[PDB]
Amino acid sequence: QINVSFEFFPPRTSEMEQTLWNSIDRLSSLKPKFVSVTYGANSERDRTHSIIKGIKDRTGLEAAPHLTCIDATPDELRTIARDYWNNGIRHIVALRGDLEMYASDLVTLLKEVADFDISVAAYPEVHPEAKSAQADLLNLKRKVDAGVNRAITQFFFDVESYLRFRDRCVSAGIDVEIIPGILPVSNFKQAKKFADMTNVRIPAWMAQMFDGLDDDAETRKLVGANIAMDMVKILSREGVKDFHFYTLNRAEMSYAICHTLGVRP
Amino acid sequence: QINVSFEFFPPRTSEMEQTLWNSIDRLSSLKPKFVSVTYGADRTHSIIKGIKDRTGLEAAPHLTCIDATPDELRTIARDYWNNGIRHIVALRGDLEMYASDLVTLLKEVADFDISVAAYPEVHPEAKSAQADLLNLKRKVDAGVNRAITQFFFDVESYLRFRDRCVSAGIDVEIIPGILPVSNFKQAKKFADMTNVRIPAWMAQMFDGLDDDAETRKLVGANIAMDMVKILSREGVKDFHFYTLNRAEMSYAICHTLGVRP
Amino acid sequence: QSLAEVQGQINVSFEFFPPRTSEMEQTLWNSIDRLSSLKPKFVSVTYGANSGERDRTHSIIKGIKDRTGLEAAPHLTCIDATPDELRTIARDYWNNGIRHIVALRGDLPPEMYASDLVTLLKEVADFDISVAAYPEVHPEAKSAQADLLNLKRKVDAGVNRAITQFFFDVESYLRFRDRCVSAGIDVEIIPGILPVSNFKQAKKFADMTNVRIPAWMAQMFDGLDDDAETRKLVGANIAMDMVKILSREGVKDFHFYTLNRAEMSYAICHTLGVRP
Amino acid sequence: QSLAEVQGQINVSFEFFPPRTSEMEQTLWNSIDRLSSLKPKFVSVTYGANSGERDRTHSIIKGIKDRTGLEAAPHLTCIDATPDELRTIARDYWNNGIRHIVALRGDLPPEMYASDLVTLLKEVADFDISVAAYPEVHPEAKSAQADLLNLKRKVDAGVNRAITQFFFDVESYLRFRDRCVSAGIDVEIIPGILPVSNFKQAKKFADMTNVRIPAWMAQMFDGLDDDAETRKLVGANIAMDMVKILSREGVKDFHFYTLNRAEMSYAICHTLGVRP
Ligand SMILES: Cc1cc2nc3c(=O)[nH]c(=O)nc-3n(C[C@H](O)[C@H](O)[C@H](O)COP(=O)(O)OP(=O)(O)OC[C@H]3O[C@@H](n4cnc5c(N)ncnc54)[C@H](O)[C@@H]3O)c2cc1C
Ligand SMILES: Cc1cc2nc3c(=O)[nH]c(=O)nc-3n(C[C@H](O)[C@H](O)[C@H](O)COP(=O)(O)OP(=O)(O)OC[C@H]3O[C@@H](n4cnc5c(N)ncnc54)[C@H](O)[C@@H]3O)c2cc1C
Ligand SMILES: Cc1cc2nc3c(=O)[nH]c(=O)nc-3n(C[C@H](O)[C@H](O)[C@H](O)COP(=O)(O)OP(=O)(O)OC[C@H]3O[C@@H](n4cnc5c(N)ncnc54)[C@H](O)[C@@H]3O)c2cc1C
Ligand SMILES: Cc1cc2nc3c(=O)[nH]c(=O)nc-3n(C[C@H](O)[C@H](O)[C@H](O)COP(=O)(O)OP(=O)(O)OC[C@H]3O[C@@H](n4cnc5c(N)ncnc54)[C@H](O)[C@@H]3O)c2cc1C
Repeated sequence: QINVSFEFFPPRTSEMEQTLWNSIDRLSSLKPKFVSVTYGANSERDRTHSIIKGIKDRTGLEAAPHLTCIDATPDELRTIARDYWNNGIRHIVALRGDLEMYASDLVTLLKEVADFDISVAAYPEVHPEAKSAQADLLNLKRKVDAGVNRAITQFFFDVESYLRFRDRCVSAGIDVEIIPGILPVSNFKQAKKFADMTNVRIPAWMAQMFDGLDDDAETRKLVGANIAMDMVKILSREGVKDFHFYTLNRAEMSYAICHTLGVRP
Repeated sequence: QINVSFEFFPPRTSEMEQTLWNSIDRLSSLKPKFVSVTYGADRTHSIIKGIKDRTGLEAAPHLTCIDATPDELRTIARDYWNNGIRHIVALRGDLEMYASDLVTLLKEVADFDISVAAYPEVHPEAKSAQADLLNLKRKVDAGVNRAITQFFFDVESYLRFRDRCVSAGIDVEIIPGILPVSNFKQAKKFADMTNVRIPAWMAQMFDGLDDDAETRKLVGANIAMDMVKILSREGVKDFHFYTLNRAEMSYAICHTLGVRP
Repeated sequence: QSLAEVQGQINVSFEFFPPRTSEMEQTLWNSIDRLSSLKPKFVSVTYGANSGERDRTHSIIKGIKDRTGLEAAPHLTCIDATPDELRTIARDYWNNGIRHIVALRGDLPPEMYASDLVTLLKEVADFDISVAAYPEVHPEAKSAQADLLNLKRKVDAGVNRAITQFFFDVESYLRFRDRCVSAGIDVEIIPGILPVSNFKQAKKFADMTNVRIPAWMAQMFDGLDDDAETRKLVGANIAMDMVKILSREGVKDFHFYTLNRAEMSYAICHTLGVRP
Repeated sequence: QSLAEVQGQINVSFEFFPPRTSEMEQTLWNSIDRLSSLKPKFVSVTYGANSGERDRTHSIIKGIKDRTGLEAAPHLTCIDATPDELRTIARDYWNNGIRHIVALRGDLPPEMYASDLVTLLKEVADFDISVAAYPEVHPEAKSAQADLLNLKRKVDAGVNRAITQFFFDVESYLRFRDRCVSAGIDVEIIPGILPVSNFKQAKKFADMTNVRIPAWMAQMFDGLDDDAETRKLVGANIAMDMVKILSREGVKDFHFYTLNRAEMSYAICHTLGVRP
């Protein structure tokens, strides 16, 4: 069967707060294996923790908060970890965060606290600060060996980048699943900003496909949905049985994509 | 590089009237090779002129052989030709004379640009696939510029037909008629009348979306965009869109084909 | 691997044009001697329609037959001659040993189409005949089916082979070859290969013939206007890749648009296993 | 498509050798000016071990720094010098602005292995260091694991990058790159590319370095001993294909064994999107 998960971010306005819960209600009927909530230091753990508790309380779904260790002391982290665990949060997305402690150190500290289910980040197009592609792979390996359950990739628009990366992970002896993070695109300007700051390559055919649509939201949605549906179709054919969606707190595109994958209520 | 045409139908309500004209405005900016208006086998003629005088686009009215005598047809044919209307979609008509007779008649009145219908999946009345094909050839041999197919969802069937056609000596392009589906129930119905097949994968694709208009449109746009993409790679450079008076889906599909303002 | 094993099973033909200067004349004969060592099935010499320089074409042909003993085929157009002239010209060729003709209509400056020329020629004698094909549709055709149907009409009049217009998108050719079968055309569809060293010139030919130039190719030649060497290396790479792919798809015949130059075509043939 | 979009994300480096004649000297500086316009991350100059011509190497280096302002890396071998000489030579480089060194052992005419040189150099200063790698195993290695383990030892001493021996079988490289990860080697494995125009010479280098030459390649150059032009076109095609494939597999860095010639490397870079 096909497994799916949805990623959300803490809303900063009443309007976005409403949008978020509407999307959670909608997407939850698809019985995702789990949902996660991002962390933004300048946009705090309490906002993240709050949403996580809300999801669990109203939907009963497994909710994984994203926890970063940059700027947090090991002692604080242990306290944080113990509190989430004692309150039913058994899945955590262990991250370093943007610059003392790397994600691998967080994974170790978390496993010392409890048998958490753990998800970590992987980069098909290499982390921007990595010493090299080879190093980035060895580091994911070390991170995995610390005790993780799965790796979720940064978004990508070149499906081949993902496939070659998966083969390299397998050759590297990394046994856990390399779940592709899918970014359905409706706002191309925003996606370009994301890709630029993450070293993700936006192929020419794609940039051309969105050319001239700056003020046409409806066409962007249709074009973006088509691109996303095609990508997951190719991934499925290539054996991918798990997908993680970067919903940006919006449900329509992801819901529709899951539908074409057979993931339905 | 790709030529596109948009088909509309006479609005039956005030709401649909507004919708049509807005779509006409929207779609016109794509400079289609021509637009056409269906004729229920009265208001068709007015819309054509309305379109012509409003956008300057070549508007081709549809004309049938239902409830019309050769004398009346020639009359209409003449009335149209003298009105700057030199392109006509010749059809027998939804139930005497066949479409082939209409074209010979029309050509007899003047050098008319003519579009006729083709049926990749065999016209319902036809005895056999071969008989219907031979019939198309005869209709074309009568003086047609291009054939426009009934909508379809199995690209394979369309392609084999296109192959059979040239093999049968038909010297015109078999332009695929594209039906962007946002309402599956309605399309399911259309297919029942037109004898068009709804592949299993398509039925499974829309299953459970009866009350999800939003997801239906995305799924539909995806199916149609994928279709024209496969078609374009097969050499097809002409598309006729059954817009049902709506602009957004066709507009978006055209965009992916490179047809933009 | 495949291109290596295919060595020895490929036929080739080279196309030349009547030189207009002493410089080009010397270049042409040098290319002829060099390419002759490859033992092409035949070579052909163009004739510009509406040029009135038909004397130059027949001249080069005789010269090639004299100097190399290879079968030389002149390109004959009909848009600029009458059926009687044509028959007269046809008779003269036959009696002089020129038994293979590339029957063409020629660009409009009509009364005759290539198919008429094919019929006319067959009435005169049992010529070996080659005709033009357009994977991307002849620019004047009303439709792709019409153009394709025209090719069948032409072939039915007595044609031994079709030689396509040059193309840069290999799929366009492969699809056309398949559509030719669907149309009942029974002759081999020989791809015409245009090795590119001068992109500006190829670009003009392309836009003049309705031939598409993919973006990746235009990208490859970008910034090379004043770099002839890099152009030749880039072009040879593109040409060699195209024939390798076509060869793997079954093509066993290639017609080269040499533009009177030998090096590029010579090297491409080499990679195809066509050597002295 | 892919090779087209990758344009602008590829780093390149060029390797030269001290000219032995006035002719080669002029050729070298011409190639340097031409290749300099491509803005390579760095260029390097070899030094024949046991040659005693180290003066020529440092000379060319200074000349390149003076004339182009590009980072120039000398190749330093240890099999023919003592630790003191080496440190002395190392100090002189550092004080003259030569902060990048290709640390090599050199062929046996021992007391030192490349890893010792890497340690020695790091004690003198914080040099940027490149070392040799062998996708097809160094000829003296007892086993592939030993050789691979040696590379790790070398890398652990303070290396910024590894540059492989040239190869013609792309899979050999891709597999090696993967085995390097399995061995815990954390530096990028930059493929060294040897464009071939002179096959007889490449053949000698190959058999001299344990590098394999596939049959299809040997087939491609068969019969071209006295045809330099076809050789260059055939070789450019092979080189361009190899980098296209490597580029699609993630390689973003290439080191070219130019043999002091610029045209082939220049054109290959062009197809990689590396332009002036
Ligand atoms: C699915 C996903 C979700 C994310 N969610 C968030 C979020 O909610 N909030 C947020 O702030 N950021 C988030 N990020 C972004 C992430 O925090 C940045 O990419 C960050 O720079 C690195 O985090 P990491 O967990 O990958 O760190 P690491 O795995 O530690 O990697 C970072 C770098 O250090 C190197 N490295 C790793 N381990 C070692 C080691 N032991 N020794 C030396 N070098 C090492 C790596 O090769 C790499 O270049 C997410 C990324 C993904 C792909
Ligand atoms: C692009 C397009 C637009 C259309 N627009 C309209 C519209 O505006 N209004 C409307 O009423 N309908 C419209 N139709 C539908 C059409 O009118 C019906 O399908 C109708 O059944 C008549 O078909 P026809 O025009 O194909 O005529 P024909 O080609 O005359 O008829 C088809 C049937 O008759 C048989 N046949 C044809 N010629 C002969 C012959 N000489 N002898 C014996 N058998 C023969 C064929 O095999 C076939 O079964 C359209 C169809 C298409 C594809
Ligand atoms: C291998 C090759 C070699 C060539 N060599 C030369 C040369 O030496 N000299 C020169 O001047 N040109 C040459 N040409 C170019 C060529 O002459 C032009 O492309 C010309 O415009 C058409 O020539 P054709 O022989 O294809 O004629 P046809 O096959 O007669 O012409 C094709 C055009 O007329 C249409 N057509 C055919 N029959 C009919 C009909 N009965 N009614 C209406 N339309 C019809 C076709 O579909 C098409 O658009 C060559 C082309 C090729 C591919
Ligand atoms: C990019 C590149 C540039 C080059 N430039 C030059 C140049 O300018 N001048 C020149 O003379 N040569 C040059 N060479 C050739 C090179 O010097 C030879 O291949 C040499 O024989 C080994 O050098 P190395 O630096 O790999 O040494 P190492 O890595 O020390 O040597 C490799 C050999 O010794 C074995 N070995 C290593 N450590 C031990 C140990 N402790 N005990 C036993 N065996 C061990 C290895 O497995 C292997 O067989 C170059 C090679 C490359 C790939």
